[PDB]
Amino acid sequence: MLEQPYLDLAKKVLDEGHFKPDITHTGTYSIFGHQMRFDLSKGFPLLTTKKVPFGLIKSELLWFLHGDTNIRFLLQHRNHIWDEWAFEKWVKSDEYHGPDMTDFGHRSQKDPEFAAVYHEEMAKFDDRVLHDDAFAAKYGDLGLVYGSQWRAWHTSKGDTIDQLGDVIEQIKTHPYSRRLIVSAWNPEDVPTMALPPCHTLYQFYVNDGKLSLQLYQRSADIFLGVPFNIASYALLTHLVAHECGLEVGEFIHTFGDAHLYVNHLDQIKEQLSRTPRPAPTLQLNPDKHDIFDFDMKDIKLLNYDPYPAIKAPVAV
Amino acid sequence: MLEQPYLDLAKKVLDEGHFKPDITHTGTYSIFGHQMRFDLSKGFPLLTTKKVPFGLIKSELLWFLHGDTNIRFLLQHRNHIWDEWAFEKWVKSDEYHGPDMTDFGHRSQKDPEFAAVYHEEMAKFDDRVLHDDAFAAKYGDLGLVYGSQWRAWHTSKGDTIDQLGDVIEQIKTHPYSRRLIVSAWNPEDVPTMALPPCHTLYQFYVNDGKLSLQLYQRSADIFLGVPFNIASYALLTHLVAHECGLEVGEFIHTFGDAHLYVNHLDQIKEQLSRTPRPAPTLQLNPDKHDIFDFDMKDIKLLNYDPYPAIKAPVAV
Ligand SMILES: O=c1ccn([C@H]2C[C@H](O)[C@@H](COP(=O)(O)O)O2)c(=O)[nH]1
Ligand SMILES: O=c1ccn([C@H]2C[C@H](O)[C@@H](COP(=O)(O)O)O2)c(=O)[nH]1
Ligand SMILES: [K+]
Repeated sequence: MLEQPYLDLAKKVLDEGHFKPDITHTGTYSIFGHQMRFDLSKGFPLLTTKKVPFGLIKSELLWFLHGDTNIRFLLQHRNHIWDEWAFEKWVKSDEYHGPDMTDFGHRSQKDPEFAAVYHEEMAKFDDRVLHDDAFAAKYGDLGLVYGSQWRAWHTSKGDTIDQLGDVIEQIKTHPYSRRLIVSAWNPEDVPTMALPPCHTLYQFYVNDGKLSLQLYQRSADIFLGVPFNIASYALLTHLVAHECGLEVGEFIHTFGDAHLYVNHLDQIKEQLSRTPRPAPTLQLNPDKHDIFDFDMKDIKLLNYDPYPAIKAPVAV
Repeated sequence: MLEQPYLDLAKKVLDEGHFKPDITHTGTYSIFGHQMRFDLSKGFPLLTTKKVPFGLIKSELLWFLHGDTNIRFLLQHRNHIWDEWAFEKWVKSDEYHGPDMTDFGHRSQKDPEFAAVYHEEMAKFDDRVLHDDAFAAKYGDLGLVYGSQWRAWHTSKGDTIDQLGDVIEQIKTHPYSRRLIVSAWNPEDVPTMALPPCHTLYQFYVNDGKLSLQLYQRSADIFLGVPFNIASYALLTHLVAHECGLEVGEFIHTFGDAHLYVNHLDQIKEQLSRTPRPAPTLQLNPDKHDIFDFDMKDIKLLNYDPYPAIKAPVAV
């Protein structure tokens, strides 16, 4: 089946993944160097052995394509994947004058009392960003995240470079280029960042009128992250191919350090006992071609019939 | 055998490599996305089915580690791998007042007369760089090449960053880091470069006291380039592991666009009929540990018994 490479990766990590401790104090089982490809003409690689929220994937990817770096857009689409990173800024800023939120991550996980007060200052924060423009501009802006790295790379001369927009033109005028690359890794910023980009760099390739894309992911969470990671890039490949009038090819996903956090074992095993169902189909808007102007309704998934969602804890 | 992954790659390109035209007007057979690993505790992956000049590999790698960007160092070790790039600068500069060298590449290949006058201005040039300091500093300095990207990345604040030196310290103080990355790809420079780095980015990884390294190569010449490419990185892995007092693990080589130029077919087939011999052994200087101060005699290859060298044309 289409998603088999994912299940195979999981099994492999359980079979030969050596224990490797990580900063979160949790502990993982990892491997270094792995590659899996997906033939996109066979369907969309959105996992059927577990329910994955495509809406969250669409809204975040579009957020990226717009070159946006402000959470507000996401909150407007009920997407809370990036909230924590912004909330941190708020909590640490001197303008914050409320309950102490020191390491609200594991604390809210190990404390029932805190896991409500924390969930209050957060909802409070999300309200200010959505309504208070001055607040949104100050605390709702992440700064260095995919949207600005892809479309607004800052140069030494003080300008900005639209990597993605440029690369798309190169594909149109020089499809056989072996330099169709986009990097999110900047040696200058990396040491001062809280989370240096996981999806380090990707390359496009064209042959026989078909667009393929390879992604180099330096670190990956087999259970929680990868299911999303695959759909984001399999989707970007379609969008870029839509814009360039090409056919879709393969999505090659390359891993540096792929891992399973020890607290997800039973969950991954449970999923592995499920039998993949036929994959869904993607449907992009034919009358609209500028993918940078795309919006939710311009992308639709058909025939996604997944197994029930599987719950698992986070790693902290 | 140790080098089998290389032979397997070659066969695969001959079997399923679709024709894909390239800028050099030559024409290639390519594939997108491939990965091969080499267990470095089994020997040094220097091809035995064809003679490869290790000396050229040592001298170029050391040139890189020193953060050097001037050809002089190479010429002093009889290494002419980078000459053309510098020679171009000379020929195009107004200070050049001699025979016309327009596209001296294919011209020297399609003309017997020219393939001597060109080989004269070149030897002349190599003499000036080696003896004329002012000339060396002006024309012998490549500027943006691996040595400066690895150890002197220019920031917007006008400073310089030693990526490699920093990463080596991170390994020593945080071996389990999933951020042990070095990038040679800078979105600001790429569009103005004659040859954007082929070896785009690499990552280190540690487990059980063993250092592994994965390389992402965006473009590769299966016949002429890869045999070198493999030894350079299998060697850097040893040097970095020497410096950090770790054991050696695997060298994972990841390809974006791997290709065979149509004029190397008979040569690759011929090599494929040869049977790999036992791989050589590397030997680094035990009393010397600062790899940045390493020199030729500090690295030695033992038991390399290759088949005769195979001749093939260049692509232009
Ligand atoms: O899109 C994402 C974002 C994060 N992670 C995971 C990778 C690691 O589990 C953790 C980041 O830890 P570091 O690799 O930065 O050290 O988050 C993913 O798999 N995919
Ligand atoms: O170390 C190197 C340097 C160059 N090449 C090859 C790759 C391509 O054949 C050509 C560069 O063409 P572009 O990919 O830049 O377009 O040189 C290698 O394989 N290895
Ligand atoms: K980069």
